[PDB]
Amino acid sequence: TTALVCDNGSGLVKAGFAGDDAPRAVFPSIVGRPRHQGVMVGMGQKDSYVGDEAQSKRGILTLKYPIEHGIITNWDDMEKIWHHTFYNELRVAPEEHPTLLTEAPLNPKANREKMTQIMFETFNVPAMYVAIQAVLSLYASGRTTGIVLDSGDGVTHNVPIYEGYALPHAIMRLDLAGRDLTDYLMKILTERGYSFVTTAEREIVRDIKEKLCYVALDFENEMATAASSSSLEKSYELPDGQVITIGNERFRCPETLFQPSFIGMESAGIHETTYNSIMKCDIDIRKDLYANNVMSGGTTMYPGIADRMQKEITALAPSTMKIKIIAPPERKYSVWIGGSILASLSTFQQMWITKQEYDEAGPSIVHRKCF
Amino acid sequence: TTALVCDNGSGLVKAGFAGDDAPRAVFPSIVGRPRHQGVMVGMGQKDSYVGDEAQSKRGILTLKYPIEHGIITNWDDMEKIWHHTFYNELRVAPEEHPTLLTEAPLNPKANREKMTQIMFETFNVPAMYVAIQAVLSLYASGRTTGIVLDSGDGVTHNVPIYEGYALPHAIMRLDLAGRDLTDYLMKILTERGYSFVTTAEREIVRDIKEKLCYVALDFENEMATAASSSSLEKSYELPDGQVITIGNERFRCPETLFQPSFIGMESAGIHETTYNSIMKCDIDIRKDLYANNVMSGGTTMYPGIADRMQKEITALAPSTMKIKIIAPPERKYSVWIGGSILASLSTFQQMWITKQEYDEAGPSIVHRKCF
Amino acid sequence: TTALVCDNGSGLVKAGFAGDDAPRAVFPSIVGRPRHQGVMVGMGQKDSYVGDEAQSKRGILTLKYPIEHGIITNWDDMEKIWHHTFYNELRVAPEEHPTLLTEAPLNPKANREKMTQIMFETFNVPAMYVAIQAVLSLYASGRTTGIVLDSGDGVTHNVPIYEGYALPHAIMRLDLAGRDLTDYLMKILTERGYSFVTTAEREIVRDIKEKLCYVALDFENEMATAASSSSLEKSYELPDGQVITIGNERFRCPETLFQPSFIGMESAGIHETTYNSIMKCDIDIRKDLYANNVMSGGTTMYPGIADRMQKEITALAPSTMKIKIIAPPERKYSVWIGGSILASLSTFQQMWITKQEYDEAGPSIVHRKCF
Amino acid sequence: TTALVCDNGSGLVKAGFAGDDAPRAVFPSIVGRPRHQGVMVGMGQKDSYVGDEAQSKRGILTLKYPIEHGIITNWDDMEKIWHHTFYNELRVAPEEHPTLLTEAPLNPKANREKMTQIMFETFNVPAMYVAIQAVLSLYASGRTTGIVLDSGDGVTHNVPIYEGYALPHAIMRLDLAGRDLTDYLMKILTERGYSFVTTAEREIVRDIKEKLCYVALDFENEMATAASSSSLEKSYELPDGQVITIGNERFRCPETLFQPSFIGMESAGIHETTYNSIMKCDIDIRKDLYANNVMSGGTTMYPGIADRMQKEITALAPSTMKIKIIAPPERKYSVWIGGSILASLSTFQQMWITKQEYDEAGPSIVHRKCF
Amino acid sequence: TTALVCDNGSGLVKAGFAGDDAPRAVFPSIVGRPRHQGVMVGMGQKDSYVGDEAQSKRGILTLKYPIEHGIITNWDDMEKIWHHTFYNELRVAPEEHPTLLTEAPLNPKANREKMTQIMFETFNVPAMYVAIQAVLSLYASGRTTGIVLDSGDGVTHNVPIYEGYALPHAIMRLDLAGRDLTDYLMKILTERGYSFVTTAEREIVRDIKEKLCYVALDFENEMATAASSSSLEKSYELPDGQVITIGNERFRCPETLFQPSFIGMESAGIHETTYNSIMKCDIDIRKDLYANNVMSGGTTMYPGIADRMQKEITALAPSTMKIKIIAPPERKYSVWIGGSILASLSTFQQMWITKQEYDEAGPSIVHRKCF
Ligand SMILES: C/C1=C\CC[C@H](C)OC(=O)C[C@H](c2ccc(O)cc2)NC(=O)[C@@H](Cc2c[nH]c3ccccc23)N(C)C(=O)[C@H](CCCCN)NC(=O)[C@@H](C)C1
Ligand SMILES: Nc1ncnc2c1ncn2[C@@H]1O[C@H](COP(=O)(O)OP(=O)(O)O)[C@@H](O)[C@H]1O
Ligand SMILES: Nc1ncnc2c1ncn2[C@@H]1O[C@H](COP(=O)(O)OP(=O)(O)O)[C@@H](O)[C@H]1O
Ligand SMILES: Nc1ncnc2c1ncn2[C@@H]1O[C@H](COP(=O)(O)OP(=O)(O)O)[C@@H](O)[C@H]1O
Ligand SMILES: Nc1ncnc2c1ncn2[C@@H]1O[C@H](COP(=O)(O)OP(=O)(O)O)[C@@H](O)[C@H]1O
Ligand SMILES: Nc1ncnc2c1ncn2[C@@H]1O[C@H](COP(=O)(O)OP(=O)(O)O)[C@@H](O)[C@H]1O
Ligand SMILES: [Mg+2]
Ligand SMILES: [Mg+2]
Ligand SMILES: [Mg+2]
Ligand SMILES: [Mg+2]
Ligand SMILES: [Mg+2]
Repeated sequence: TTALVCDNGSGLVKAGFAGDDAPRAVFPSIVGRPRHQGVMVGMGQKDSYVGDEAQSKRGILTLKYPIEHGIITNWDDMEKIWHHTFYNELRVAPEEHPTLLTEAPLNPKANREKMTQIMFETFNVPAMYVAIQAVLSLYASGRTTGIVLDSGDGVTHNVPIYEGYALPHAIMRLDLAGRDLTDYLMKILTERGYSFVTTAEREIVRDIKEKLCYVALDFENEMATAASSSSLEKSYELPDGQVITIGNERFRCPETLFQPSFIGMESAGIHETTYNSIMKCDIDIRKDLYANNVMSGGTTMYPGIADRMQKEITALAPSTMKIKIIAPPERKYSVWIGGSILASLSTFQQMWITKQEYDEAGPSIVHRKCF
Repeated sequence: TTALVCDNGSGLVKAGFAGDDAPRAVFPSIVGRPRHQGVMVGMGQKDSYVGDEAQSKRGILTLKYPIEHGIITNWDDMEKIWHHTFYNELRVAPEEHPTLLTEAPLNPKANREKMTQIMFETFNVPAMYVAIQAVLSLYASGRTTGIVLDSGDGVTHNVPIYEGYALPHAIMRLDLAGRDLTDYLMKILTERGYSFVTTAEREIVRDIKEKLCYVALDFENEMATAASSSSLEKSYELPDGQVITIGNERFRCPETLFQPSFIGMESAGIHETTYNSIMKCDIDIRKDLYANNVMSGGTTMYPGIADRMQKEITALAPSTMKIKIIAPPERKYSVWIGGSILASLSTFQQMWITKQEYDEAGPSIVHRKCF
Repeated sequence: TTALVCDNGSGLVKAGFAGDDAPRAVFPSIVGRPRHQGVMVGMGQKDSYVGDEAQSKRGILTLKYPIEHGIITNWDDMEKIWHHTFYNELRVAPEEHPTLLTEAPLNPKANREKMTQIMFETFNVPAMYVAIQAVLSLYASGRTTGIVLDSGDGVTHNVPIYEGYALPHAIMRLDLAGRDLTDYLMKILTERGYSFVTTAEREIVRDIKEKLCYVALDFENEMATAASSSSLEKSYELPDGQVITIGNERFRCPETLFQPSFIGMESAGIHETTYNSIMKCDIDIRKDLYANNVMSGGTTMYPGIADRMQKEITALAPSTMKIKIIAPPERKYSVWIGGSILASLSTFQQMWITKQEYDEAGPSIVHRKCF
Repeated sequence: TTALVCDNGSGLVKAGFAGDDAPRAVFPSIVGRPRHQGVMVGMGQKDSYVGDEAQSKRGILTLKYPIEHGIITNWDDMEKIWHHTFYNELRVAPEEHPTLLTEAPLNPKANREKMTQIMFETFNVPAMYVAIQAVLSLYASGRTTGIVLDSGDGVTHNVPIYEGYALPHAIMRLDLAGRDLTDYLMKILTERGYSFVTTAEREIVRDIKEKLCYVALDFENEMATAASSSSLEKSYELPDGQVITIGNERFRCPETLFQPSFIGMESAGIHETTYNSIMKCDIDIRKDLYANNVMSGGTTMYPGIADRMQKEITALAPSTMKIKIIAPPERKYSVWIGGSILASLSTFQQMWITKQEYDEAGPSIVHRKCF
Repeated sequence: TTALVCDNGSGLVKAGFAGDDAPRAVFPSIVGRPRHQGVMVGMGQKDSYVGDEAQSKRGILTLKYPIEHGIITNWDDMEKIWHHTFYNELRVAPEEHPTLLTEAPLNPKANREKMTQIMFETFNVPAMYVAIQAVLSLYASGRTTGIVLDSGDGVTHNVPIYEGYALPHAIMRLDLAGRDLTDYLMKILTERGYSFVTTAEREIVRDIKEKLCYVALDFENEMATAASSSSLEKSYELPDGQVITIGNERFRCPETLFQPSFIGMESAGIHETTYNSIMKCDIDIRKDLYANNVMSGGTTMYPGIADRMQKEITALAPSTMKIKIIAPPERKYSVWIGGSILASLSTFQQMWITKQEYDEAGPSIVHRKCF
């Protein structure tokens, strides 16, 4: 019975049932359309490949995301993905379960609103709830206090929570995220002749990133050692068997998370952003935040990113403050896990917005909150 | 068995049992409410943190006092504190013990009245009595004659007693007290960039005051020496590890007790106030008052305040009169101790106002007196 | 001949000559540095655009203020601005005129001190004087009695003056100011998809604010009417021709001046702050303060802010007290005008601190006062 | 009932009925006219021998093709051949069946156009369709993905198809084909005195080619071994009983398919052409193309041509890519078979262009496509 | 004296002296080798025809470019061309002049690097500098602000510059260029029987393109009018006197610059690419970019391409933004002219990289920049 938990992210979709210890359906939020000789109808063929299908057929498809920086732009393709989950991956009659959805804070109200509408009308959902991803991530850690740094492909955001009592006043959001890192790699790999321009090629670059990139603890001295050939130089085999050799880029791309100016992102680096949000809060809180820096999301899966982070924050902070980062394994699922927790939680059941309530109240109901 | 003694002050609450040599429960009279995103209900959470709880969670709470200058303004929060004592700190069934309460002289009758009502009705107290704090302080000293200068956060007051036979005609009261000293520090620390504005921040300033402030024996020459860096300059570490450096303020704040004009308090300084109350009394008494100046209360815990006081009074008085100040250690508990004494005293048992008596007589009974 | 008057505010700089009926040089206190490909030297180019220059080139510059909440933090950029005025906007040999400077009360002494030093040493100023902005504002109104509420970008402050004889004891200062209003708009506009994050974008938001925001006389009922589309919904054209539509935000942002809790500013609203400062003063004064509430500063240029203010204070005050607000046109220049007045005033000439005096006395001289 | 399938190639004509497992009529696309003493009329005699007739009477006829490199040049002779099929070889009333025709890609539009016209007007065809030969060949193999290399007498061409979704963007065409191989033999046999110059003689050379030529796996070392007499030296008996002995030419002629420069064909060899078309496609596709190289057409009937091909492509490709060639028996009929398949296919019936449609629309209709 | 300016493009080479108002040597970057009977040695003959020589002898040569999409692939042939310029076309002792070279942005570092090496070692160049072509083009226009769209045979690229201060963050590059247009013509002319396959034939097609192709302002309606014979149908005489008639192709080929999907180029059209780069930049800049769209390069020499461009961008942009294209005559030389300007510029002389510096520093020096 129970409910569904759906991490409808900007990168990919993680869906499963509340109470599960992991998602059952994990696939990319991509819809692919035929590039050459536009479509054939009565043969079936197909012109809308989704997720792993799009991956399989990738070479001849135009890969589009529906989501841009946390915003659902292409609601039609979004709908297709929802359908694909419910009927192809989980294969369960939507209307039999409540649906827990998640989102990044500070989204345009229209996203929460219209998305809700669709769930109720198109999919006949019985009840649903929308939660902030960072909050859920904290639940997964089991801490009641800390800063949650959650970062994916569309956005990066920071939420500070103190023994419950989340502090809305200091929530921050950056457009700097995984897709920018990927784009930077396209630009940087160009230095060595490795031109990538199509959406299929973008995907390949992503694969590279996720396997070879790492965070240097000292980018300047990393670059210094990079003057000599070493373990930095690492091969990668393409889909067609050709081999790529990557050097400085292994960490120069991750560097942009601390040196955002590289891509024209005139803003603070992550470590600065974090530090600043601490400064924005009451001095009596700061201490506990320093010792409870929760990190989650796929873009925190770079080797040594936590260590680099700790180092940098320690430098910014007063020497007497203990800087400690909470960054368990399975950070990719942190949000989903948090969702499973709350959905299984007894108290939480009062939160469900039923379709009945929606119909009686209307759209605005999605912004309510109480526990 | 016996009774309870409760120093329900303006700063904090000191409670224990009659006959104890010290309070068992000592905590600040503060109720804290959530600043950000107003409260959550069914999770419990809590929206009313009291005393040390308020301290622990201070950063996200609005700290309010129920008492202003000795007057109970917020009876609801007052009630909460009473509850907290009885059930969380002492953890004793109120109705099993008589309760000795204390107050500053010249309060509005409604305080004594309504407070009494609550004790009898809400807490089902069996018997109670309200005493003047200064009087109790004298009992703690064990003297039968002297002037009691008792000063806390809300008020400062002077009572002169001569071999018993307290002299109501010359009781004096000032609004100048600990909270004004704290406020002055906020204003003075601003000179060095140390801005404090929230109630949490107020609390921090208090902590500073109580550790670093002292009374100069000669403020003018203290300021003279302050021209050069010295031991006057003293560091202080904040909750978040940042360090504050304080100089002149170490004593400039305490100076306001002798130079009240600094804060617009158009009145006499403490030493003058004392001297004047002596002048207000019969010349045959004056002598003994000069040699028995009892000092108590938390705002007399500044280093050298007694010595400064003695000096100043000596200057005002005739040279042949021996000026002697009685200022033992544990001045913070003087009143409470006095309460313990009388509550244990055999004779005193006749003073108890029983709920029965109250019910038979009514409110006005709280103003009776005889020994 | 005569002297110069310089309103070196937190927002912008208004400079002119004493005796002028208006500033000759009005431009923002901003220094802009090249974002992309850090600078070119021998071509000149320029890497320090100031004021209107920074505005013109805004898109590719990092806009920084030197002043934060009334405090000069970046003295180098501050110096650049001073230079720009004297040599580019007024184009007058600094050393030929005395300089009247202004500041918010309760600043760290180091500001007045170091600023003075620079004027004398770097710019070879002959004589100078520093005055409190609120005081000057009163002079512009021509009243001898009233409360001056002056509010800009960095700070908001309240000074009460009674027939001269300014009352230092009740001067109040808030960090809540124009920059917070702007930041709140960034956060609130996000609700509609209008993301602004760069310093260039901040500037755009400011422009919006200053043209479309207004104060509702009843925010609750304003929000009620806001349920329906109306004149509340107002278009705005961006620099690139795109059009923005703004609704509730038109007044929800101004609301924070009365409901500071919206941004976590745990303090009183303006109307409360004012009322409280009146309560802090002697009851014989209060009457005249009620009938003489002087309002000035750029953040008082919201439509209906005076009317809203009057309403709220009237509610707080006793019904028999006549609440009257003094809020002429040209409130933006009130301080500067006051400066012109005093600088032209005969009596006032004795106030000038000459460089000679400074050299003979030293820094501390800047805190003298007598008329 | 059903329809007809006609492989009207550049070499010969293969006709049969849809659903047949083989053509019923297979004969060369040749029209022969009397060389000596131009024709006799009223005796009948005949001056237009077609196909096998032309073969039988070959010695005294001028053999002409109507098709040159896939283009129909002599429409009159073309018409004669169509007639011969329908009335002499299949012997079926044209108008009773739909006709599936085939062609090489990138033909001049006029071929498809005018040919269509003739079918409808001269032969009163009810419905027809024109398909690309390579595509049909793939259908015969039954694969959904692969590269089809189809090569006959007039042209050689390459089409890459990926799970349907044929990729028009990388279709390639070469003039290098069977007729060039034949011409090269005429030139090479001349080295040994074997002069062939007439069209009858050309035909003989073709016969030789098709029986004795083979592809060496290593032409250089084949030539090395050719220094000694061996099995390379092979006899051939002419129509008049004379015997020809052929040596190096057995494989030197086939070599031109990999070494086209031999005949001045300044272009890539077949293996290079294939490889390049793979390079022209998306890297995500390349893999499957490598493992699915479909080969068809009469000029792929040389012994060992597949093995030689595989070898060469393997050399060009990355070592990790599995190079596999699909080259079943009956490659000569692959296209025809594919035609039979689609014509029998249910879905495909919608493709038929009826004469009615043609009359209502006009010529341009022949370029439509949808499934 | 002075220096040399060399537009070593992907199409052709334009060389002259700094300060000249035009190139002195203009010829194609082609090396031709004998197709038939590979070479004769001691007779001289020649096997390496360059530029106009290759043109003259074209029929019997294999024409190869050294450059592919901006990348130097055949360094040997590249060297030959350099030689040909210096000793046959300009006929000047290389080592006597500094050499200004140009390139497309985002090239592999190895190009700049190795090319530099050769200049210094093989040709003993005294000093040299490498500049971005688009930047130079802007200098030729004389504007300080604008977008430079520069497009040749190998690449198309976009650089946006704002009052100097070039914006590296938004530089874009497309593989879509002149050679693709030529290839498309080969494919499209095939529709009418006009088969072109050799490198000599490629060259002929180029000649056609450059004389007859034009950009339609409305391709759909152009195609509509193309249904009737008109001025669209235009004759062309080949080298051997045969005449070609071209119709739709006159503009269908140019259409691919706006409809890149025609050749499988899954990317934005030029007008979209431009528009998008504007969107990528700060909103305060956008305005000036809209009104200053600089266009240069040989592939912008199609009739009406500017007008078509303007139309399309205007459609994409907001109606209030003035869209203006800067497209003077002599766009083919824009880059070269810019080079002449800077080389003659006094300030610029500091930019020269001397061989001495190179020897002392090494390869990496070529990536320095400052003015
Ligand atoms: C352009 C502009 C206003 C135009 C908005 C357009 C007219 O209306 C839209 O719809 C915009 C559309 C929209 C979508 C859906 C909807 O239901 C409602 C709005 N969100 C966006 O465009 C946002 C996109 C965005 C990125 N992170 C965000 C975070 C929150 C909100 C939006 C964004 N967005 C225009 C910008 O970010 C860009 C980039 C600025 C930050 C640098 N990366 N810059 C601006 O916005 C400023 C300049 C003003
Ligand atoms: N091993 C990895 N190393 C670094 N980054 C990764 C790794 N795996 C994933 N990522 C980044 O995280 C992105 C998605 O993670 P996620 O946070 O789940 O996105 P979203 O939450 O929007 O679905 C990936 O697409 C990639 O950009
Ligand atoms: N070490 C100290 N030095 C100076 N002042 C102190 C010290 N400790 C406490 N105080 C002052 O005394 C105040 C409270 O003392 P107390 O007289 O008990 O208040 P109350 O009697 O109203 O409860 C403190 O809050 C502070 O203002
Ligand atoms: N028309 C307006 N409406 C509302 N607020 C305004 C208006 N014009 C200016 N402001 C606010 O006043 C600010 C600056 O005014 P000012 O008081 O002069 O600042 P400062 O005194 O620090 O220079 C502006 O930057 C803006 O925040
Ligand atoms: N046994 C063979 N070996 C080699 N080549 C052959 C053989 N048989 C036929 N061919 C070549 O194939 C040519 C025709 O095959 P085909 O592809 O059917 O031509 P088309 O498809 O144009 O009708 C023959 O005429 C000959 O050139
Ligand atoms: N009249 C013309 N019309 C259209 N395109 C032309 C014309 N002349 C040249 N081109 C195109 O421009 C190409 C080369 O111009 P150019 O930009 O100088 O190349 P590159 O800069 O790489 O040397 C030509 O080879 C051709 O593709
Ligand atoms: Mg996520
Ligand atoms: Mg006390
Ligand atoms: Mg001001
Ligand atoms: Mg065939
Ligand atoms: Mg060029």
